[PDB]
Amino acid sequence: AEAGITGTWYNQLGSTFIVTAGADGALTGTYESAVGNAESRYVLTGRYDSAPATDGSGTALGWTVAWKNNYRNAHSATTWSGQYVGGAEARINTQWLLTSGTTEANAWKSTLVGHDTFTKVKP
Amino acid sequence: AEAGITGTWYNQLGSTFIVTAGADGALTGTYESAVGNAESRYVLTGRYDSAPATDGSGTALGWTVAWKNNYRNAHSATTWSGQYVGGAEARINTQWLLTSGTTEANAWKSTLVGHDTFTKV
Amino acid sequence: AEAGITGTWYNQLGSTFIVTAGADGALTGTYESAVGNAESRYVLTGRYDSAPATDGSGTALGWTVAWKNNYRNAHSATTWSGQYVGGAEARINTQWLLTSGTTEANAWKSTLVGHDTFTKVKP
Amino acid sequence: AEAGITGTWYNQLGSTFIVTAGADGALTGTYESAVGNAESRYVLTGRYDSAPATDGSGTALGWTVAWKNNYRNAHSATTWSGQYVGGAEARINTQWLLTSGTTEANAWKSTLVGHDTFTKV
Ligand SMILES: O=C(O)CCCC[C@@H]1SC[C@@H]2NC(=O)N[C@@H]21
Ligand SMILES: O=C(O)CCCC[C@@H]1SC[C@@H]2NC(=O)N[C@@H]21
Ligand SMILES: O=C(O)CCCC[C@@H]1SC[C@@H]2NC(=O)N[C@@H]21
Ligand SMILES: O=C(O)CCCC[C@@H]1SC[C@@H]2NC(=O)N[C@@H]21
Repeated sequence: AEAGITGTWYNQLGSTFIVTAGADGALTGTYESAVGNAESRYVLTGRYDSAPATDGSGTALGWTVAWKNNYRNAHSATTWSGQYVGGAEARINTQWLLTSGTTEANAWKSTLVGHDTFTKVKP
Repeated sequence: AEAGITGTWYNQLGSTFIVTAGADGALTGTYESAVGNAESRYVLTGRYDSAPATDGSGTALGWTVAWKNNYRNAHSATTWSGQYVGGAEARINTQWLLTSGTTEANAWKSTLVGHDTFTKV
Repeated sequence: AEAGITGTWYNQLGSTFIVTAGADGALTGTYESAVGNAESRYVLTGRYDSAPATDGSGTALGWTVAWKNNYRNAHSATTWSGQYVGGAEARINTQWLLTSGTTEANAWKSTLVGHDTFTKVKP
Repeated sequence: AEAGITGTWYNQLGSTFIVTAGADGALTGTYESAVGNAESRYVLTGRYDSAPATDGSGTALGWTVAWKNNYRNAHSATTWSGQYVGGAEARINTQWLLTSGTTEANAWKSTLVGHDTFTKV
């Protein structure tokens, strides 16, 4: 649900995710990573599927971060795809793809794959 | 580097991707899939890394589509991560993750992975 | 190391992995899954990279299971790619790809991706 | 279904895959990669699901290569998961995972994902 998703979240690496979910299925915010060629905050945009099902199914969603801001430019972008599971201990479980810009010759090694679990800090 | 990302692209399944790239890294537009539990257009939002880097590399980017619109709601979302290579034949080469909302019991099989190549042809 | 890998392992879903690592970099055994279109044991074969590094790096390895035996035929195969981290609480952390045989038309939805963590039962 | 899997296949990077399929689901052979920290041949072992199923589907299979031989040891392993489609032009369409051994600190970036298509041409 938008209200359930809106908030501050942290994952197992110690990275920060601040997001706002709008009535139209939109997600906007900033992300701070604890690892990598990154520093300060980066803007993020995504979408969430606003009418889930009733039942004890998760809400599917996804968002993107291009790793460029006023301080660093890493020439990469990461996308996270997953589901939001609410309750008293709400979580967002995801799998992600991190693509770096390469020459055609090294494109075979341009994408890393992983998984992150986020915990909401409420309050 | 960045540049002719704006436009109408098509992939090997016959899907249509219409996007506008803003000067500060944002991507907005609509997507229509030729397959799956989907019909008509859906809203997409993403980001690209303008630099990009001299050693003729691609420009990294990504975007998301939540499969809900006024015709269907498939309770899923797809994210595409890849890079744009411009030139005579411009291409956007991606890998995607399609997650459906499931119950805990079925969470082990909630995500499909695949790859799509887009051209303006 | 071969001795460190050889044994019985279980993952978060409650599935069983029995393996033997040979001196030549080989892995052979049986796998029993707690979920899916599966029943009884299935044969597995894989390889492990025998001379890791000294250091506190993991040993990379991978194995495959075709889901066909005398009782069921699911027309699928799963491959697990990951690393073995030994110590007192040894673990094998992986990401997997499960491909089902399809017609050309539905090949776009033939592969599922996930991650499993295995814990060794010693003794 | 299964059948002409045995043989010498090549993918879009120019790598060579030589395999033998046994009648009870086993796959054995050698692999030579045209890219990366690798040279000469490496041992591979895998499995395929013989049934396969009537609705002209592919045969599911997978195999593993640990990148260590008498010339190099790259401390990594790759697994390919996909399906074989025979016929006039037979193809093995796969997605792979390449994991390198890292320390805990770098475990978040230990795995690359990609896709390869093999032909006997
Ligand atoms: O190094 C880069 O290219 C930019 C930083 C990438 C950080 C990644 S995104 C996935 C994983 N989850 C995190 O919170 N950080 C790393
Ligand atoms: O069935 C669904 O869940 C919604 C439609 C999904 C269509 C997918 S997204 C990845 C692949 N590329 C496309 O153009 N369409 C399919
Ligand atoms: O349903 C099938 O096609 C065969 C069973 C698949 C079981 C999978 S493999 C990955 C995940 N890990 C497990 O232990 N079980 C599921
Ligand atoms: O550099 C390494 O770690 C060892 C060589 C890896 C070569 C990879 S495996 C997937 C892709 N397909 C190939 O034919 N070669 C590359």
